[PDB]
Amino acid sequence: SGFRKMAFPSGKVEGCMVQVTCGTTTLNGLWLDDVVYCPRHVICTSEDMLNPNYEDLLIRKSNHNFLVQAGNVQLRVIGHSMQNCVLKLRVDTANPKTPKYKFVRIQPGQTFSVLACYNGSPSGVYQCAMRPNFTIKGSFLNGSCGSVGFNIDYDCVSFCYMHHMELPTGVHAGTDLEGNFYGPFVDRQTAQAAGTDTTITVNVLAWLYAAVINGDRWFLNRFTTTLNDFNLVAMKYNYEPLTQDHVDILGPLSAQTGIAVLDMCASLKELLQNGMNGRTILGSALLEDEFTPFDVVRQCSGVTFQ
Amino acid sequence: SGFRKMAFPSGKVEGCMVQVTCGTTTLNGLWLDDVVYCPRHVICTSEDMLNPNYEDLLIRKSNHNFLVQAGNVQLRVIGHSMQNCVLKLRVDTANPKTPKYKFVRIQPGQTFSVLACYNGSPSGVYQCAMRPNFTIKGSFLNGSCGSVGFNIDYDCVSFCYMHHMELPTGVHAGTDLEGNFYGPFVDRQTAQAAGTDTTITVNVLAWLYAAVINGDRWFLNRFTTTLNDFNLVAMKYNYEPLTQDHVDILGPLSAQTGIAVLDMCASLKELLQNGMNGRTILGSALLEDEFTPFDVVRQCSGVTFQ
Ligand SMILES: *C(=N)[C@H](C[C@@H]1CCNC1=O)NC(=O)[C@@H]1[C@@H]2[C@H](CN1C(=O)[C@@H](NC(=O)C(F)(F)F)C(C)(C)C)C2(C)C
Ligand SMILES: *C(=N)[C@H](C[C@@H]1CCNC1=O)NC(=O)[C@@H]1[C@@H]2[C@H](CN1C(=O)[C@@H](NC(=O)C(F)(F)F)C(C)(C)C)C2(C)C
Repeated sequence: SGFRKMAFPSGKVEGCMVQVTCGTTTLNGLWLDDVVYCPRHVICTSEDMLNPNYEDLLIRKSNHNFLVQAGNVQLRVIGHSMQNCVLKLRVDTANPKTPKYKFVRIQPGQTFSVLACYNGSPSGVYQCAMRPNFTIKGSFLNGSCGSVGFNIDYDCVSFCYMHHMELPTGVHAGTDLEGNFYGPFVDRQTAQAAGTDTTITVNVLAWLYAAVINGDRWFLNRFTTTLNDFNLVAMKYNYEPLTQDHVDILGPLSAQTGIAVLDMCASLKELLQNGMNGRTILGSALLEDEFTPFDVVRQCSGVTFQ
Repeated sequence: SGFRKMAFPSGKVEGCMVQVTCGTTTLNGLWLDDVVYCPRHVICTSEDMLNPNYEDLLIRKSNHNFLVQAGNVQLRVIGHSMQNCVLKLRVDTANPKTPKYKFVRIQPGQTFSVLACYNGSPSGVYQCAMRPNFTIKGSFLNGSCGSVGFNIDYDCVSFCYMHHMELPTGVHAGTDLEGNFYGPFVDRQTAQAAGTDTTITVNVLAWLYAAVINGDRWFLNRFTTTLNDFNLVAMKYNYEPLTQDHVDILGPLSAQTGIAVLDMCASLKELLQNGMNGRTILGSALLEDEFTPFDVVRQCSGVTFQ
């Protein structure tokens, strides 16, 4: 029993982290096969960040201007190209620790593990969720760019995030591994702010199922509700609408615990209207929305990875 | 910026996890050099758990009765011995991925990362703390025994925990890597319950410093207090006494933020007496006590590991 914010094992991703240095700027890079992926603002000075012309700055750079270090070994760069907001540095050595991997673009509300790195070395791992406003609540400092977010399916590492910058209130924004930003953000040091965030409703319900699986059941009421009636209440308290797709994904947890999704919705409706009255669910005094239905099943049934 | 429950990178520990099978019981084992460490109740049937005579059960077993699998490769066992509540299985092959490591016994209040494993394969990683009642609030299922807790100092992995069993209310107990249980618990399926837990005061103060570093400063009051006056208030609300040693460890965070430890104690005294009045600190509606002063410095300054 027990329920904790569990991150994926980071070993496969650790064997891919390298250090990329251009001029005096240093950040992290991802070494898969014979290509290194890193944020494109490695070619920027501190003054270049206010208004960078990345196409102009990359012109003036050659292969030998990129210092790539994998541990105590320098990787010779033999080619470079820019795909949206990431650089692709072709090196003469393929990474022998390259795992089976994919490049995926996740949806808002989906979770992944972040391996925070500095100078190409891992500092820690934590679980995050793509917020509906296309930010993440992470923990990044200077030089953390290049750290990646990933999911693991059996032996395959699905890379879905690369850190680029921090937004006001201490939230973070980045791109997929193709350089495309999550949200309407740009890699430029200018005034940018995230949109108003909302609560991931399908993740709250899955976290309530995890509580019932663990015997924390005080919040279960005796009622049911209609998907429409629940969504009207959810709209008031800044909760995302619960679609029929979300109901289908919650099927396994509903069948395991014997509680219909609409019955758990009626229980959530009361919590939104009355609060928790000084009680906790799974030790938390607030409703949690960074566990997907798959995170609950994977943790409560002990799914392992090759 | 940002502050999250960060776990250590698990890569070094993943290369040490093996699967140990004896009869029909299967659990996890730690493979360091040419020795496999696993909980001793692997030699137990389900009926042997109510009253096991481990010395008697191990007599009846030989080296070939232990099936050790590292991936798809079986490790030949050439010797075995029991040290308190763990088995030491000597194998004919040294683990080539053995990291620089130590066996340490941590104190209550100190933190570490747990790599939850099943059948020798990692399922996830999370950060925990040794509670003052010598339990941990983890997430373990059937077959999770053998999963280890560890700290990483540069390139050295300090193993400090091995999971053995779950206690009422869903808390967990285990041993150090020498087989010695944390707390007055025994590896027997009989009525056992943890003592009443308390809040790790030095970890709460360090987590308040992390909030001030991150700009969350509404709780800072204008007062100071004496170590004695604070400890009387802390004793009322089931908080551990703050020793002078704890004050010295909080030195770096106090010098970084310019807030004396006794001033932060006066701020904590008001929070304990008035509550938080519907406000959050670092997004949490409750005071957090599973971040050591070192976890705060390591996260807020980005300490990496080799
Ligand atoms: C990469 N190493 C850093 C990681 C940052 C540093 C502090 N916390 C993080 O996550 N990324 C940057 O420094 C990026 C980058 C220039 C500036 N930047 C920012 O994150 C800035 N934010 C913004 O400008 C805003 F608000 F628009 F998002 C900063 C003010 C330093 C937080 C470039 C090239 C955009
Ligand atoms: C190792 N694979 C399991 C992990 C357990 C299983 C459920 N959650 C966990 O952490 N360890 C055990 O099954 C141990 C073990 C026998 C029984 N046991 C227990 O954890 C039991 N707890 C107790 O008996 C109590 F309350 F005294 F701690 C159980 C009732 C199954 C939770 C042995 C040899 C002690």
